Amino acid sequence: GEFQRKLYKELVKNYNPLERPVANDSQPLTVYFSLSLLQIMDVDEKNQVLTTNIWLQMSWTDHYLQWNVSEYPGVKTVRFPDGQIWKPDILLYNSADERFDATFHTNVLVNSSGHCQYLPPGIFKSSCYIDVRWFPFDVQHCKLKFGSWSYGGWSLDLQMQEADISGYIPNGEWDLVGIPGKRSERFYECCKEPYPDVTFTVTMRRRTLYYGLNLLIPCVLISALALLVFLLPADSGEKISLGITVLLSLTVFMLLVAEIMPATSDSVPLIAQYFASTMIIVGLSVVVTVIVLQYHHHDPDGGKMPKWTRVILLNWCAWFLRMKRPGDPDLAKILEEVRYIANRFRCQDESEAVCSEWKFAACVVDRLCLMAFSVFTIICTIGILMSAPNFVEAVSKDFA
Amino acid sequence: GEFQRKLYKELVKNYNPLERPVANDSQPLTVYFSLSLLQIMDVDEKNQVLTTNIWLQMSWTDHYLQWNVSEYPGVKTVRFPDGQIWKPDILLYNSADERFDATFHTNVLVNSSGHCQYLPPGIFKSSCYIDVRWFPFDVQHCKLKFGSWSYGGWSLDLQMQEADISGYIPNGEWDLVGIPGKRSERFYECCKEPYPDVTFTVTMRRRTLYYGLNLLIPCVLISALALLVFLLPADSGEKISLGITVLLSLTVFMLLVAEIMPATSDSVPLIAQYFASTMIIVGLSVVVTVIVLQYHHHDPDGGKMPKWTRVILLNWCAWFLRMKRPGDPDLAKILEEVRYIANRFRCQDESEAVCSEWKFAACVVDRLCLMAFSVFTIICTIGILMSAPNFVEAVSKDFA
Amino acid sequence: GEFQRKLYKELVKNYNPLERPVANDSQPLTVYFSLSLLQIMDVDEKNQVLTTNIWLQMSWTDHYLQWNVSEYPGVKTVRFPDGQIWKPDILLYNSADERFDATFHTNVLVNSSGHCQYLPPGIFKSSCYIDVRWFPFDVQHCKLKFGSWSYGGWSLDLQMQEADISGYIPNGEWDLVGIPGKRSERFYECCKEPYPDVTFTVTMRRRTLYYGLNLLIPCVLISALALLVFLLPADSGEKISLGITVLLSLTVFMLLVAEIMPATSDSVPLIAQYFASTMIIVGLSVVVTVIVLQYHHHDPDGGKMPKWTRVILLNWCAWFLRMKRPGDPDLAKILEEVRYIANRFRCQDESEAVCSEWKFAACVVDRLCLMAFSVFTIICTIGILMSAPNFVEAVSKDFA
Amino acid sequence: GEFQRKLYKELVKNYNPLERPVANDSQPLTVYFSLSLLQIMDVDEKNQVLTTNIWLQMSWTDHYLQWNVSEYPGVKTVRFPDGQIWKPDILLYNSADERFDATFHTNVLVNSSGHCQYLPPGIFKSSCYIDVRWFPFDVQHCKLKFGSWSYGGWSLDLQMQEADISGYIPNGEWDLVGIPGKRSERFYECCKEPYPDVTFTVTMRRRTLYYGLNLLIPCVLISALALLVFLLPADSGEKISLGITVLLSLTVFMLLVAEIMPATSDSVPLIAQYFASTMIIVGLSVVVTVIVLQYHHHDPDGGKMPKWTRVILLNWCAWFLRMKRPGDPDLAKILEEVRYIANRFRCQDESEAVCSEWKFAACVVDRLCLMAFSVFTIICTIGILMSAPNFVEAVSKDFA
Amino acid sequence: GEFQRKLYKELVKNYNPLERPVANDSQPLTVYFSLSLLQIMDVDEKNQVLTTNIWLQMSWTDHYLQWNVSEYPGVKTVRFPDGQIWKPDILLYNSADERFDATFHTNVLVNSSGHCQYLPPGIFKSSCYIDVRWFPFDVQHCKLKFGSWSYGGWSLDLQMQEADISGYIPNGEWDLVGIPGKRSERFYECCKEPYPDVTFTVTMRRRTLYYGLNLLIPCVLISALALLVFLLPADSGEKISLGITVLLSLTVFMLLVAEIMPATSDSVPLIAQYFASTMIIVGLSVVVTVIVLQYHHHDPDGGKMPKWTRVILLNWCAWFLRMKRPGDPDLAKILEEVRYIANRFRCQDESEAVCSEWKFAACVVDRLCLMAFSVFTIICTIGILMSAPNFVEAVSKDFA
Ligand SMILES: *[C@@H]1O[C@H](CO)[C@@H](O[C@@H]2O[C@H](CO)[C@@H](O)[C@H](O)[C@H]2NC(C)=O)[C@H](O)[C@H]1NC(C)=O
Ligand SMILES: CN1CCC[C@H]1c1cccnc1
Repeated sequence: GEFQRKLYKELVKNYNPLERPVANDSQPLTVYFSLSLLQIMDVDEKNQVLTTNIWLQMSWTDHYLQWNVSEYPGVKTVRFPDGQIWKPDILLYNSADERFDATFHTNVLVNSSGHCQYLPPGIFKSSCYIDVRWFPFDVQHCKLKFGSWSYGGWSLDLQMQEADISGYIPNGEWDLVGIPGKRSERFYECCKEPYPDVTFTVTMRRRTLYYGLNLLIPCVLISALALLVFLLPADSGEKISLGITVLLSLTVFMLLVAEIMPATSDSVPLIAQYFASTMIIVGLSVVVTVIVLQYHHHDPDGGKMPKWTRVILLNWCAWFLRMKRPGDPDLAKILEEVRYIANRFRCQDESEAVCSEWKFAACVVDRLCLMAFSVFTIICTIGILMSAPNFVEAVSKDFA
Repeated sequence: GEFQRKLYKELVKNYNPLERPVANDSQPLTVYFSLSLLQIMDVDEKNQVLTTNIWLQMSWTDHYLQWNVSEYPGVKTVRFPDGQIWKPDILLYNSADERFDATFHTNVLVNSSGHCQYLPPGIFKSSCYIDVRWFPFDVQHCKLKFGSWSYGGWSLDLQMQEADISGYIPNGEWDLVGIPGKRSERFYECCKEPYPDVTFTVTMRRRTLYYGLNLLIPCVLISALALLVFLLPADSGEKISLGITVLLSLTVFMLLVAEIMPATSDSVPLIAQYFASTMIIVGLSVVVTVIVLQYHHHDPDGGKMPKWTRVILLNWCAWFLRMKRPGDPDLAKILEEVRYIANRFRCQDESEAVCSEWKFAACVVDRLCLMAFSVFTIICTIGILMSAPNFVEAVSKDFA
Repeated sequence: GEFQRKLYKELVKNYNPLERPVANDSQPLTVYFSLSLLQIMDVDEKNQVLTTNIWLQMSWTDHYLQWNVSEYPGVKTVRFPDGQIWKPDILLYNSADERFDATFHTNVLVNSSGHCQYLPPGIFKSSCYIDVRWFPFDVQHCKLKFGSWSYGGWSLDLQMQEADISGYIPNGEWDLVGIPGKRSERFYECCKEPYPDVTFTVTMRRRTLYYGLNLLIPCVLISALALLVFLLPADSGEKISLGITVLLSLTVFMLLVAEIMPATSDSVPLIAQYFASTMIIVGLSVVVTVIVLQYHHHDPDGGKMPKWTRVILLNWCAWFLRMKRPGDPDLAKILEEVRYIANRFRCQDESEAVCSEWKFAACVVDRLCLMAFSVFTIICTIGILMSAPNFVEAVSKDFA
Repeated sequence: GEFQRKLYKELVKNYNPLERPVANDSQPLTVYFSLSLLQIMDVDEKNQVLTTNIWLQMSWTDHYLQWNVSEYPGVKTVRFPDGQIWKPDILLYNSADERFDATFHTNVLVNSSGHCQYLPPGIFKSSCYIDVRWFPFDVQHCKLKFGSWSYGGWSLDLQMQEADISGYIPNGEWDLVGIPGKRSERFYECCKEPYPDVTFTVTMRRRTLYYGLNLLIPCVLISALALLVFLLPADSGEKISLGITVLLSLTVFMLLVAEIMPATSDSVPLIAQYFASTMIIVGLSVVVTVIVLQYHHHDPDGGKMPKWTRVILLNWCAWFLRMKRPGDPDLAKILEEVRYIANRFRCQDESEAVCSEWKFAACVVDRLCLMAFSVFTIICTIGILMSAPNFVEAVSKDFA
Repeated sequence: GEFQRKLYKELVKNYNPLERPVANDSQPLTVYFSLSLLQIMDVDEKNQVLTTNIWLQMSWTDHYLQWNVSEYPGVKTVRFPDGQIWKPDILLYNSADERFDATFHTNVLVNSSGHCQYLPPGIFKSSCYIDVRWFPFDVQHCKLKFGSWSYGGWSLDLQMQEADISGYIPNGEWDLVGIPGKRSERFYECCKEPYPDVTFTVTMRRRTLYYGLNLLIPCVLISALALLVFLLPADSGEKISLGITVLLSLTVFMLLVAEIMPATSDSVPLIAQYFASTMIIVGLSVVVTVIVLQYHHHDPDGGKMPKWTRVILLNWCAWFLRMKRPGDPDLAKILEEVRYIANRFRCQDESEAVCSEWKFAACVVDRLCLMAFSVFTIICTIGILMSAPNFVEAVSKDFA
């Protein structure tokens, strides 16, 4: 329009985009900085970066970009692209993107009284400490630090407005507790100008249904299945294979969780120590199986059962476990000849009776170690799982 | 051409690219927006990102770019590159790309009466919610929200037009259902002026032939082969090995499944329920195998058959499945010896009879659990696969 | 030199890079387009993306860039960079790159009579449909569509020239068959003027030596190894272990090859059919092994075979396979004892004979199943491999 | 303000950004260069690339950018963007990014007496040698070489200032030791003028808690578990299965470690030596198990124990490891028959005695090899682990 | 400085960056081109690309950029940025980067007599044919072609200077043999002007310590381990498991080796044929083990030993292998009943002999096939390893 063209010609006359738009050069410029969270795109534990979709909000006043709306009836708002007017050089301090600035340079909305409005969008990548001590029952506090790179406090003082969460798109994995901000001042030793900056702390809680279904319950079931070696009879000849196969499956499950864990050496993860305890339990079960197999295949005349072992296992353990114990010249030549066979059969019977005791002792040890290992596994799993804080909150929210 | 040179010189006289080209500055400017779907490239379920290839279509009227073809006999249309003509700042809010705007800036073609056309191509990466509750039989809706950034409702009247799919290239994995649009007006915390936008919803259906033939049929076959542990005679020593190797195969199959799905905690996937059911069935089969093996190797003279187990197994169950049960001092001394031998043989005979009874009981239990597990597996698989909606239509389209 | 400087000053004056350089504005401008294929960089079957290194060849005539070499004795040609002279806006329609244009903008060489020559290079990524029906004996055709974006038929008369492959560098995996071109003009829903375009179809054949030696021969050899389970004597309890280990290895093989193929549900690939048939063969071998083991470990005095089973196995099939089937009162008291012992031995001998007859029946079944499975494996492999077209050509051109 | 506007207009009058701001041309321009390390983002061992977040600090004196504060009461400092004033072209020589420069060009702050400050941020990828000889117990030094490109020693006088680490953010995986700098000038084949440069050496130490808990301890546990093969009785058939499964479980660990580490062929890594030692130990254990099994299943009547073997094993070893050592006409015909039966029984008893002697020899060999293998494993593990120069430091810092 | 200010003002007056700075327009401009290699960043056999860090050296003479030093006493050099003076358009013909040009545009140094220097850095990703025929023992020649894109022989005379490697940083995997270069001319049919181009060939040698320690040694060790099945007694029942385990292990070796290699069909790699030979040897060992198990478990009544098998195995191979071959009415009724038992025992003793013969034959076969396979594996491995050229060179330079 005629009035629009005339005003656009008038405004850019003698305008210097390198100048701070203030009436008094000795006074700072009040700039209001805010934020508008849209969605949490990705949280990467290994690289320790956070990716979010954010609309920034910067607002200030311009002394030169003013006009009387009566002389320009139709026009009430003008718009300028990047590079034609002065804008704050607000940057994200802790950035992980290749190019240090990720915002998209849109237009600037200027009212009739000299009020500007800049809302650039972008996909921001920032580096924050992602603790994995209580994984998967985690709560993370990631920070976003914004501030003017070059303008100090005598020139541009930053003010904070509350972050806008309306329009947030919920994430499937993470639950947003909140996002509170804070305006802080820095005092350089040179001078006496406060340096205002705005920091936003995004606090989120992981939803643990997926991990509980895919990593914890299957490992619990595999460890419980590993307990069956103490129920298999020793004559089957399959006791070792079960345990070693369970150990191999545990190694595979270990690599599965290792490929998603950061290499940080700050603390021992809950899942890591839980896997370690389960693996130790399986190994001890394998050792006990080896000992039981040694007891079962004992040589009948390779030694005598120790008195201490007898009084420990055969009677006391049976009492505790309620396991009952199991169980004419030719005439003389013919006589000696059949007596030899009778004595041989008697010796064989005695040897078998001796071996039965060793077999019973092996069975008793098997049952006792089954009981002990089941108790140990239950106690260790319950304690390790319950040690984590907000575990009750996590289970109540996710699984119910 | 001389006419082209003269018209190009005239058209840029006192032309401001920052000015909105309207005759009356109080009236809005009508802009028509539409899409042109060319190809669906990627549907990343893990990252919830959709990649498409579309041509945006924008049309409006420029008041200043008008001329009479009588004075310029040859030229009818003109083309202006980026930076020399006014263009709407329409961009995608759902953008998941590093650079927020992913369009290729091309020329703007203009009428002899001021009608401008703008068809910029580009590959768009948006973020839409992907539902995995019914994978691989899911239907996905993904939204694309287009609208002007710094221009309010009182400046441009964004008018929606029906999307064009006349040049769509069919995808081998996703079947397009449609792409309708809706134009709505929203308020924002920034300002006090409504901001219109145009949203297009892309509806796709996943073809299930590949996922079926590569995921479900092998699982069915392996789970069915796991049932062979009940037909294997206990005299062999490979039942436990069979069970554990099937468990390992299912574990690797589950890992391959888990490495393609998002880590959401909003629902339990159908494939996850199926895999859990199969794992539970195989685990209980292994437990039953352990029980049967312990029954078969039951040492005689170490406990009699309980009456309850006797009546349940050897009397009732064997009836049910129509399986039957299997089936002079020298002479005095010599007589004593042969009597001893005969008595020992008689005791051996009664012991082996008891052993045969125990083995028959083990076989009966094996047959019972074979039948029960077969019924359980069939029912569970059928129910889990038929629970999902549109399963019949998916099967029909992808197979028949 | 002075003459070159003067000519450069003269040519630039009054020139407009926006106008179309034609003497008559009502006549179209003839532009010749051609390709120069240099290398095929990658064929991504997963993303259906083809990467090539080519040089575009564009040539036209400029009316305003003309001079007489007599007035400028030294200079014969001039070079203008991007943005200083008019250039056609020819770009690839079906681009798969984030930047829709991937051409390095070079200088434009100009005649002394107005002929312009443009040779921009670039690394082009194109989205072409890849058919995996006959993988790895398939032949692929990928299209490259070029044409002006904003210039219609009445303004820019595009023409086609045959592609140049004199500088082609052979690829290790893909063998080039040819690259023809076709020029056509279409109508678009935007406008009512035809828009011509030039399409180049790249036809190439996949070399099969690597895929053969790394996918087909190992599978054949391992299937033949799985066929060896029928020669194992039943006493050595390793048949189940052999079969299940082969099945596990082959599931691993199938799941590994599944990663280098698209998830298109358009057809069942040749390799998929091959591995499915091998799966069924090995599973049926395992089932047969279970049946044979069940027959071998039969319970004596548990029900004799049916006469039908006897005549089928030990009579007909044994002859068919040419197998030979194997095979004073004290005096009275001691007489009774010895008679009892002898009768017990006789009963033991009868039971042994029955067990041996069962074992021979099991061996006969084993031999029959070995023969049948060998025949089936050979037939299935040969049929599946020979069903694919171009198999003979691929073999005779790669292996021979 | 009016004063700011006038000063900005005055300062850029007759200014030339291509000119070096020195009052006297024959003298160099002193520039002070320093660093500001924020955090260490990534250390890629396979690609040998270090990624850091740093701020450069360059300060120099400009002769033309001076003004009197009394004439401009408000403004005390001015700021300029890129292109409008002269800046040093200081680059990182050993860059690894696709773009050779990764800094983000910010504004330049100027005194009222002409003192320019430049603090451009960026994320820098630099290629530095990575030593994996003592991995994980290793300390790495990575160089960062900065310096002007086209300015020599007679034009630019680079001066080094100590690096700042007050803003450092500790990294979990790596522990920073220090960052000293060094300034030196070199000669290049291009030119006959020295070119000074500043090199900062970042020295960091790897924290070994994660690797210790995830890599070494499981390997020690599985290696110790492999020693159980010498305690199993030879009657069972699981020794070879145990050994080979342990070998597989170690092979996959070696696979993962080789995946983690680079393919440099300048030294044998400590973890590689450890894995080779474990491989050799397990293989030798399997060979010993095979030998012991061959000794156990010795055919009686098919050979005799050599005198050397007898004296070596059955006496000296049995003392050393303290193992007990286990071990009328009709009348004549009847007499002959019973004599035959008893004679065959005697022969069977002699064969059984020979078998028992062979079994005892096998047990003695098993025990001796268990002792020897335990000693070898412990000695080798301690020797390999203790050779790291900073093993004591790692143990006393991370674990303690 | 005032002098350099006025010199910069004077030099750019009436300067056109579009023309060749030659005093005579008809005389070609001589340009000297060289290269300075610094690092071999990466070699990608799968993608057939080479990544290097390189400085380019271009030198020419500018006619218009001359001045008298006595007129400007303090100025001896001037520096110009991109787009301000004429520069050769030298490009890399066979680049593989997404952007065809991968150099960083630095300043151009001009001396007082018009001599220009240009040293742009960059990381170049070119494509070269990598031959994996003799992997790991490889020697690769990768080409780098540089030339002017749009300048002929009457315009540019591209001379050559030898490459500079004084600043080369040794790589940990590749040994730089050298970098020769050639200056080649191209003659066109149109014109008699040569078309100079400079190509540099990079000759590299792969250091084989890492590959020979991570691929060769474990393969030969596992292959030697696979020979223990013949030393294993057949009563253990684990030969099949050992063989099948080892085979399956070696597949997870061949597949993971093929993971890192290009899919070319130009030749069969040495590592591929070595792996194939090893797998074939293991498979034949498994078949022989099956045959030996068939011979061992031969029932005594299932036929008679073939005469040829007798004379061969029991005599010839036995002597050759030096294996020792092992080795009133009541009276009548009692007489018959004892003679029956005596005859039963006699028949059992007679039937044991043929079983012993079969077992001895199986042992002979085991020993003979162990002897054969031991030489087979050694011959195959040595021949395959020593077939490659410069294997002695690689060994002497890496291991020794
Ligand atoms: C132009 O836009 C700005 C937006 O901030 C207006 O400033 C606000 O105006 C309302 C109405 O009086 C007040 O309630 C707010 O307190 C003002 N905000 C501030 C920071 O002052 C401004 O008034 C508008 N100018 C015109 C002529 O409408
Ligand atoms: C020190 N610089 C960097 C490498 C070469 C040298 C240089 C010399 C002249 C022009 N450009 C660069």
